[PDB]
Amino acid sequence: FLDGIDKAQEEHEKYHSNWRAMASDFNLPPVVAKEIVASCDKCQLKG
Amino acid sequence: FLDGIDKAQEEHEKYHSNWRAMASDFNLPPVVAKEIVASCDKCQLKG
Ligand SMILES: [Zn+2]
Ligand SMILES: [Zn+2]
Repeated sequence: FLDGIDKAQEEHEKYHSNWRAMASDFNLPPVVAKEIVASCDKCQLKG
Repeated sequence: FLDGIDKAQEEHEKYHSNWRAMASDFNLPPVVAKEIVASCDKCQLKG
């Protein structure tokens, strides 16, 4: 959980990619990829 | 991931408990419990 996300988290910061891209990059269920978006205030609160 | 969350998700709807309570209820890392909060618009956008 925290191990894969730590790597995927860096990819998110580099491009703010959507949870779908992160999910496919690490092949993790939407929950793990979507949780990273929830930690990103920029991608979470979008307006 | 989806199996435990499906059960934990119902507990969230019943009391909108914080991710800490859900994490302790199912002993899952903050990511899984915090992701459920992110799906709950009521607990996510709080003001
Ligand atoms: Zn972002
Ligand atoms: Zn809630």
